[PDB]
Amino acid sequence: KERRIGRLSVLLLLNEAEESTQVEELERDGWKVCLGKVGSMDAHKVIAAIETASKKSGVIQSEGYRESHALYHATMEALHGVTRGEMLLGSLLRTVGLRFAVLRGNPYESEAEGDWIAVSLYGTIGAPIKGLEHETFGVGINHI
Amino acid sequence: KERRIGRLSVLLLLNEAEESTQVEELERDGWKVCLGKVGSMDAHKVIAAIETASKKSGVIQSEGYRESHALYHATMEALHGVTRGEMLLGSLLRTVGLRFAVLRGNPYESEAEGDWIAVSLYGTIGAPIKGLEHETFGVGINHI
Amino acid sequence: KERRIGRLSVLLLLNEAEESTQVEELERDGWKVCLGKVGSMDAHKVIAAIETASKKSGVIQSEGYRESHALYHATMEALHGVTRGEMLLGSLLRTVGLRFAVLRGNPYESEAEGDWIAVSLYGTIGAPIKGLEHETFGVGINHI
Amino acid sequence: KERRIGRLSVLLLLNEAEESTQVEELERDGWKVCLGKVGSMDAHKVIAAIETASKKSGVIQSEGYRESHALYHATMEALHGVTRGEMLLGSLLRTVGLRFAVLRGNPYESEAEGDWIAVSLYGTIGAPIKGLEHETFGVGINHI
Amino acid sequence: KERRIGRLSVLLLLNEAEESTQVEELERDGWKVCLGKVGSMDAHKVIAAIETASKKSGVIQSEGYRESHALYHATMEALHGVTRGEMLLGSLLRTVGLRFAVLRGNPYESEAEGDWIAVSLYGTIGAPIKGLEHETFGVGINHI
Amino acid sequence: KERRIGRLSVLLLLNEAEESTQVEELERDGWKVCLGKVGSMDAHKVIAAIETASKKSGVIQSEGYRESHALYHATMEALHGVTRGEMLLGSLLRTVGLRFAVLRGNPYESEAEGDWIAVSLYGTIGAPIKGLEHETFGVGINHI
Repeated sequence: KERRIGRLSVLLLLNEAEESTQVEELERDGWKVCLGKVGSMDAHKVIAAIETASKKSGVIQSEGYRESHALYHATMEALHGVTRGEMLLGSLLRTVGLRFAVLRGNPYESEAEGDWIAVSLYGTIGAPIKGLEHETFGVGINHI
Repeated sequence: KERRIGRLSVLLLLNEAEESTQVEELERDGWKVCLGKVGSMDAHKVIAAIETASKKSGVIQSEGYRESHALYHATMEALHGVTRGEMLLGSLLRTVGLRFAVLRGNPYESEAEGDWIAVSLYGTIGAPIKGLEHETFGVGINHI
Repeated sequence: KERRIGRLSVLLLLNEAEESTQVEELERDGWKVCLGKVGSMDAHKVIAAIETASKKSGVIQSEGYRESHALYHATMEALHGVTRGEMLLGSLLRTVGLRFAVLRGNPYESEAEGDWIAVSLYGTIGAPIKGLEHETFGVGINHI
Repeated sequence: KERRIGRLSVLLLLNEAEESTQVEELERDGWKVCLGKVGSMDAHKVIAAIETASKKSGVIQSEGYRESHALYHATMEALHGVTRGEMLLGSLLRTVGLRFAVLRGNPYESEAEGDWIAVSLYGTIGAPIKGLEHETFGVGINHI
Repeated sequence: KERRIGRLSVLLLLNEAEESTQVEELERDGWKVCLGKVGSMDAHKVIAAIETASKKSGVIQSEGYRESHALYHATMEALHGVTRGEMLLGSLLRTVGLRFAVLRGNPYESEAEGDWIAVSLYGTIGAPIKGLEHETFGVGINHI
Repeated sequence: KERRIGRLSVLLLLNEAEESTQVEELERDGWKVCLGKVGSMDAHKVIAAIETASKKSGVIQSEGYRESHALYHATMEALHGVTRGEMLLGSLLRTVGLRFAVLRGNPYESEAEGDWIAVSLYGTIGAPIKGLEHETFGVGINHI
């Protein structure tokens, strides 16, 4: 079995070449995809943005603690990577872009309910002068 | 075309297909490259392997602790990413297969203060449960 | 010695059969008991509710950093369990009941000052539709 | 009478007295039960013991990874609870005695989507100091 | 090599005898010093106070993610010590003094860029009645 | 002149020069002292060494667990400080040299409820990278 939901989510996040085509390629292969961008690294904002863009994309249904809890946790896991192990400081981070991806589906060929979600995050921390000063990555993977 | 060493690091790491050509273009574009793999997630083990495999090539200069230390911190941040926390509850001699990519060059955004160095980690940790592996991911960027 | 202050606090928390009788049974056996309920899983709210209900019950005296610090820490420890390792998310948790217990006294027969406190928490995370969707537990034990 | 699998799990775990009758009533009420004990806090060790002791009885079906994996995650969450963090500073071959309770059935609240599975852990970790043991507690609930 | 930037920062923090003379002694020895005091243990406040007093003292230049990130992290590291492993609670801590020190320079004789920063923090947690009830310490050391 | 046992602890610990005179003045001022050193960062190892070296002198009375336990908790808090978290990723038999200072007396601020006990830790952990050591620091204060 080689359906790396994590690897996938990160590749979708970086391959901005033709993400339009990638999302469908993956969509038809039993995946629920969602790409988005947030201009903050504050935990609450990121979650709200991801959640919204997740429900509005059918990646997660509008109500249900179960799925929200999974997205939330995978998201939190990935935020620890993008904020460089300092959650609290991500909030303080000004002038920062965050691109996110979220994949949901079976991590393997077993038709059985093996339903996982992956939240990949790509951060660009820049300043008014130059533009990019430091990049950050994060990945969270949880079963639903 | 962007000169994002981090993004490049992960793309190089995450695309096993024709790493040869991917590496050729990177070397051809003023980047020093270095790929590898390690069966240990142990700090000591990972850092030795990386430091060694990087010096052998033209990544860092085997001479002063300056470039060496810069590699260490980038690798630590990267490892700190692979050793999320749940994998931390996994202290029982497991089958861990890490693959790494090291990229050293200059994010020539505007100025060329100096060189930068990125370390990307990706592998799969076996689960104590049969037929189950976890994906781990980590990135560490530092200024030489 | 078998005075499990933790085991006790959890049993008091679940045995809603006749908690009225349990509290006295334990009260007379050198214990300072306190039961309460909070309609949130946000750290600050829980602490404020527990603290208040703790002082007003004589389980902790109104002023004194020492005792507050112990209750606070045991509480924090138990919150990590009830929020399923995700403090921050407990705050975001809507429609959620939290029942708490707090015991204070000697964990053993040594009349010497062996004074500990235990905060047991039982969480019920429900939604407007059904009612219960997931339960959570947490326990914190600190010496004063 | 409530059908809270979690609450039941902990009550079964925390009441050693006449577990026989407690188990009888649970089995008689459409629940699959399973008790045990383990002298290791090591993930690998705990999960093996639990998975094995649960399959032997009618908890999960020894056949597919579906029920097996569901047991794993519930046990991990539970263990993640026993390995709070202070016990994490305790990596020196200590005397740890964990007792576990596994309950698999259906929280028949309204609908019967499917079965649920809860794992309760309770034990006592010896302290590096003479005459002192710490109580550990953890619960993990999952949907089959 | 014996330039203990950490040891130094703590000694400067406690030696209130003649800190006026110490700061210069160290200033002339390739160090960027900064002493300050905050009447809170809330993460955000401490960081804002330290940052401000850090830039206004030339210990860190006004703009630049790199240096801010280092101070921020060392600060965060030291706060975990002063709040006794409970970040969140430090915020709740009322009637509390925090003295801080910050050193920046080369941790060794290698003229090469070995540039680190250390944030030492000394906390005094008192009440309206007596005055001091408990003291706390924290130290963070990061390379820039 | 202040009677801050913590501050004194760290000063005693951090000043190796003429510890003899520093100790003389402390003993002469109603304080019980105790210095030492340990090559292990292992809880079990550190606590044994400290507990033993403290009983030999007039720090705690080798008789009851009361003073013994009080020493344990203070040492744990202190160790919890030395085992920050990054040193936690360092589980590979490293060269760790901890030095400790134990001070037991009475912070006679106003009242003399009873005695207090402080434990200070300072050492240097070797890095997996050549020519690099990390400083560790921790303090734990407890009421006898």
